[PDB]
Amino acid sequence: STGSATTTPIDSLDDAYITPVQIGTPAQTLNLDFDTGSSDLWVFSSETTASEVDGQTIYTPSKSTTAKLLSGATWSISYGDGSSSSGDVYTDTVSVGGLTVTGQAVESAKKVSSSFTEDSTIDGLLGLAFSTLNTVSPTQQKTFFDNAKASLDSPVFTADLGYHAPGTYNFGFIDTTAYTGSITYTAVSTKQGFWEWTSTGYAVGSGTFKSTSIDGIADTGTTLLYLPATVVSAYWAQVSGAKSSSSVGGYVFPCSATLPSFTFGVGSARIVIPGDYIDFGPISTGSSSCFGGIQSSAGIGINIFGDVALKAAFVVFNGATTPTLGFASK
Ligand SMILES: O=C(CN1CCCCC1)Nc1ccc2c(c1)OCO2
Repeated sequence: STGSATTTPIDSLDDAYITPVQIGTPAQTLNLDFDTGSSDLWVFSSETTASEVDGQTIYTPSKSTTAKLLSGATWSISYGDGSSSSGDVYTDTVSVGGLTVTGQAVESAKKVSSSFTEDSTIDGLLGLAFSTLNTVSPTQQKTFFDNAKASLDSPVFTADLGYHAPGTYNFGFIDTTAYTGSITYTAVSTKQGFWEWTSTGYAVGSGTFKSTSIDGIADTGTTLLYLPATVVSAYWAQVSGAKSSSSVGGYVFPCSATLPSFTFGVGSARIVIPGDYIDFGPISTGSSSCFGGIQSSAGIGINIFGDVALKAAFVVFNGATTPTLGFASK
């Protein structure tokens, strides 16, 4: 089997991407944030605290003849950005782009943090990291990919995010029309539960390539590109007027600037991030100071190949017995 779904930016900055997901019988369609940085499928629901729901589409398990309460199970997640949610669990039929999983654990939110309430465009998350990070207790649950894998034509999914435009999540097959050149695969460590790999280096704009190992994770659920302070400093040093601002919380730059590209290595291959992909607009409405799309990972504990980077590539998440990651230009 295979599945193919369109993923759409939630706003004009590509702050995140939502993919429609069918849950239950009859289907209830919710727009979820596919996150290869986490491993919980959770949704806004008829159980969520009233005051914490503002615009979201909710899952109502009582209206689904295939929903079953997973007795005693609870879940609680805290993301790297300080956001969080928690609640109880059902199993139900979940379909993504024509691909169906029966008995998928659907984590029903009773509580969500302010930042989730405040974004009416995201109805929940669908995690695509390794199930070792799943937060369900006392019986840890499998991710959608994990549940479908044996059934897929090939045990893979692919992320094809667009820049200021919709893209595609495919399951069980690689679309050889969606990229240029060849796909370069690279080793993954599953030790921390993430799609963790090692980039071979970078270049700034038309700069020379610097050979250097950068360990990080492929994270579709993180918007920006978070790299070592040295790297980030070398990038913003090419933009006149750019500065690290503690008060805004990162590198900002004059909105009148033309940003240079950023290249990262994948083995002997190179992925080029165009300068415009690194512009995240005024720091506040009407400001002529713009927020940078490349930021320091110092203080995070890990480097993150966030959407800013992934959207410049066609990315293969190969969940074979020994997982690997694949990157192609497009
Ligand atoms: O919290 C996030 C992303 N976040 C995920 C939940 C929705 C809002 C965006 N960043 C993040 C993502 C993966 C990480 C990490 C931090 O530290 C380690 O792995």
